[PDB]
Amino acid sequence: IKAYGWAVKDRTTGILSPFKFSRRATGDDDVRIKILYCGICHTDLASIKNEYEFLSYPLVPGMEIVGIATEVGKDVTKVKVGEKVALSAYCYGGLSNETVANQSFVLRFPERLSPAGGAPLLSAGITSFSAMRNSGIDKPGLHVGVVGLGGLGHLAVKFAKAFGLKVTVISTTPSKKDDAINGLGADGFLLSRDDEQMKAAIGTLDAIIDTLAVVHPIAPLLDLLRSQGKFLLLGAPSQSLELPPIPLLSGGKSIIGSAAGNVKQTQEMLDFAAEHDITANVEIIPIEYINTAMERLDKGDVRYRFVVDIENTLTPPS
Amino acid sequence: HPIKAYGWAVKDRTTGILSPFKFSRRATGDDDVRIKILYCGICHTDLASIKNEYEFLSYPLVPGMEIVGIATEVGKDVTKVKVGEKVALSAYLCYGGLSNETVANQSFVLRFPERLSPAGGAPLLSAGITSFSAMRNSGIDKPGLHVGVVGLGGLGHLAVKFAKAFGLKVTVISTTPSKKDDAINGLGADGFLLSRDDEQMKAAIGTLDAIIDTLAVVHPIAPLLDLLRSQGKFLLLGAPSQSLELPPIPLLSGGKSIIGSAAGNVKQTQEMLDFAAEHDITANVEIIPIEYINTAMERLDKGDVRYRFVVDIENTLTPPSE
Repeated sequence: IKAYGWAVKDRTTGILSPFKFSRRATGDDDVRIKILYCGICHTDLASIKNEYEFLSYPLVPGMEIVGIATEVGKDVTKVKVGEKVALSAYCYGGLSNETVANQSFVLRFPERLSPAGGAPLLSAGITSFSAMRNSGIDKPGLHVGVVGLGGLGHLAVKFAKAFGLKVTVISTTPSKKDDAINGLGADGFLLSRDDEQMKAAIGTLDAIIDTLAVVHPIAPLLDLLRSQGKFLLLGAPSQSLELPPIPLLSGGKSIIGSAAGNVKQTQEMLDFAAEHDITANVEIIPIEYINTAMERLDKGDVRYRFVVDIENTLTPPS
Repeated sequence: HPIKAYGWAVKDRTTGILSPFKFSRRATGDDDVRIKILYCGICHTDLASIKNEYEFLSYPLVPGMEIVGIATEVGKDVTKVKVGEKVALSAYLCYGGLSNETVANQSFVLRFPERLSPAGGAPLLSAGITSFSAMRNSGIDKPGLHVGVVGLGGLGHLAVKFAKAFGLKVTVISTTPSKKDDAINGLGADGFLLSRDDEQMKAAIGTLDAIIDTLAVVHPIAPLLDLLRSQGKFLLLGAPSQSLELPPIPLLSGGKSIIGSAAGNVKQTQEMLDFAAEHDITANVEIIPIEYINTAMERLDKGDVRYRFVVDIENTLTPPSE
């Protein structure tokens, strides 16, 4: 029933510190999950940045949880104790020694994937996978643009390439050209701040995958879309964006929200990622580094994912 | 003192059939590391030994050289490795990896990177290091160079991944048209050349800075040499059983060279492993149970795997009846 982790005790500071708490006992349909790794996504950074008003005073962040089933209720049939499992994010998150969830919320973590590199698949991976699949951008030949080479974006590139798409990375960090092209497999690299290159790419893209969490302008991006092209909104900005009616109507173009859910689809994504050997490029960090990573994350100073090592790094205060 | 062990061995070199086998290993010396084997990759050298192509091999033969495991005992003088650490074995240095455990001098034992899958990471220890070291030793690691990879198998598909992470432009030369999508979209190759397309072959003459030949069967190298620019390098990485036909004219007139692999240097192997960790490079593997090993061998002889068999020894190896 007892548990421990790292928590933000003061919403104004956002600083994480050790916290002990207690968890519900394993019910008849629940699954015991020993947490080995938890990925750090933007939602965690935002919650630490005091951007979610509905937050509870002690905040344990982390949504990309890969773990080991170590106990199951009597009615749990799919999951077995000892199995490497991961939790789709549908009270206390993943920066803890263990968690408990209804068996329906647990997915089997594929044999062939690293649990550390595979953990950001459970939020970033399914988001990219679901958006591309639901919107029918999975077809070999399509030219797609990925806006923002962050955590979500760099995974979007890998899924897009494994779908057989041509991928252009649209970013504001010129130093990332080699990572995008050689490290992630992108076919092209477009500098957002180069209107000359930008104007050359007008009407070239079948679809755009927007992973940014800042407001930014979408009108210059929409102009990169061919007629009837699709603009996939995957990032969740705190503010809202300014839809320019003129560029959208003229062009038959559409903006589609990311229904990145459907835990059954999440399992399909995991099996897809297993077949194509897709994981995130990860930086495994100790929990005592979490606050430094938070400031590195806010400044984009990471190579596309922080993953906290619950395995060897959470030490038990009590 | 000596520790009993079990695995699968070829008891009759003439048939090449593997079956359960009991044996014994030396006790842990002061510099040794006992390793519980989790995964063993299957390489071509394993297939060749099973096909009885090495006359100097002693039998019963337990094959397998791409070993990832957990250290379970260390000698008193061993400080680098600690019990419980995920480790990997150098292929350089009687009974191989298709067994429940092995023991090795600490100098041959490598730290297995946190970020790599132990199953997908196991072929790095023979196929990975071969590609990595050959590219590094011969100076084909420079962003911009155009390299061709001959043969999209276990070695070849890893060569492409390392080449792309080095920043090279990579053309895959194959005789399997169905492999075009994996090569270009799945592995990141910039082009796919059909060896048997005289139009494509003649169009690529003199375009390649280097060639990485991974094939293990006998084949002609003259048309491949012709794809090389002047002073180009032909890296021979596969080990055919028969000998190859060196055409003197294409080589001499081109100033071209054929370079052997020498994929060793455990220090280089750790460099490769850390490199593979930073760039998230693993093999595309098919995890199989040990009792499937004979069927996997015959699939392997025909190249019917995408792209590496890895035996789940941890969960699948049981002792002979006992």
